[PDB]
Amino acid sequence: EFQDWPIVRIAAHLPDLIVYGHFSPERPFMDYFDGVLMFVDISGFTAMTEKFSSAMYMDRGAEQLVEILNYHISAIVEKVLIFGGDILKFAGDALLALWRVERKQLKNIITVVIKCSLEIHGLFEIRVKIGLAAGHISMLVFGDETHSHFLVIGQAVDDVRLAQNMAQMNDVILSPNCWQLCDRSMIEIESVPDQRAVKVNFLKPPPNFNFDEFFTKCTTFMHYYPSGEHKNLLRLACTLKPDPELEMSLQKYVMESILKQIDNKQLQGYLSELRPVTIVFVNLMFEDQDKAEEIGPAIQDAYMHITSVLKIFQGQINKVFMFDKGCSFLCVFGFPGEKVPDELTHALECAMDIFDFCSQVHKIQTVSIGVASGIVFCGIVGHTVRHEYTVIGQKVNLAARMMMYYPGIVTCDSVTYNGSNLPAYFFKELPKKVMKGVADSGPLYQYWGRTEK
Ligand SMILES: COC(=O)c1ccccc1Cc1cn(C)nc1-c1cc(Cl)nc(N)n1
Repeated sequence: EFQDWPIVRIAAHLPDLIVYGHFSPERPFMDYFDGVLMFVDISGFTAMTEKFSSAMYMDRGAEQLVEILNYHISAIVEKVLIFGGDILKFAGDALLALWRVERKQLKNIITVVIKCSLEIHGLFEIRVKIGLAAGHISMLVFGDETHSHFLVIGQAVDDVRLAQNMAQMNDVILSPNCWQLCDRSMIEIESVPDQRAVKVNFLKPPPNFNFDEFFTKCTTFMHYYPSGEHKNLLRLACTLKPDPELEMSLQKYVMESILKQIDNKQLQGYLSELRPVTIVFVNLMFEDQDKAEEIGPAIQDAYMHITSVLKIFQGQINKVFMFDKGCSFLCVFGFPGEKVPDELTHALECAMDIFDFCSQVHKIQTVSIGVASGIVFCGIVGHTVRHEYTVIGQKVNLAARMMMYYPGIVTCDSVTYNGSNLPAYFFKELPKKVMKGVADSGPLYQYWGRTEK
């Protein structure tokens, strides 16, 4: 069976949630379902990226880094996939997976997903941290006529965020609702101080229990688990055949430079690089009460403005995420074929413009934007059959921490400040705060703009 069609290469960049969806053209588009979520945090992906920028790697640092990264990440991905999970998104520091099932099956699937989590830790004995949640999930699709983005939002998402930030290395933490829904007969746990979540210590199945048979019966409930003559494929998406309307929808989710590689119009290694870029990390905050029905339209309206300004200032959205009631856009200036000599001025002017517009979007409570510039790793991270263009580096992390620790304003780092072709009074030096995992930032600045108010 031939399976290397463009439509299949595109599907590698996308989860089944999207590949096998049937969304209306309305934007935003929202659907609702139940599932189990797994969030995997890898530690070290910070440490080593800065190591691979060393002269030791003789200008092959990016190539060496993506190689060892994909070696470790693709092992996690195939464990997720063989246990029937759908990898939703990659960040440089993590991936989020989903088991979507009917509510009656959540209890059994949690057991599957806990075994899956234990075998992932078994790969590394470099380490990982895992948080699990279960419950209601809302999916949000937003975009315009040529670009689409998705998010998951809701109960189980907020819960998986809770569980993930308590975990330490080698932990598997269960959401309070996952603990309440799971088969406590079979899972041995320990309480975590000052918390209602639990840590999983052991999986203790009854004497009769056979996990392989158990798993096989659970695949009964997985619509897209490969079986029969496709039982040794990692994804059913590998079997997709050419279908112009489906490819038309799917390609809207993928950045243009990726599509050019998919079409064999660019060397397949062109996108692995340590490159100077400016990161513009945009956070849109909503109130705790807000429902997904109201968040979706706000994000759509914000997005319609973000995308138009990015095009003017030649930036791109690399990743969208949401947690802690905040939707964040990882924007990048100076991507593989998009470097300009006034890049820094443009990143700030684009930030300020995004700030001013989104701050007048109804239901958005706070806009916060961090700007940082420097060498970041760029590349396609994951497994052959499931992977995504991602940016990694201290500057990515610094921009993200700035928008968190300095809410409601536009901040920038010292590189962006000194290297902008703007006068100093457009800026304000800021009190330097201690920030998680950020070792002396340098001086930071608020981008005040051209006039006092
Ligand atoms: C540090 O905490 C987290 O990153 C985090 C923790 C818990 C939930 C979500 C995120 C954000 C996140 C990371 N990844 C790799 N993917 C996402 C993501 C993907 C999708 Cl489809 N929808 C939403 N809402 N988030």
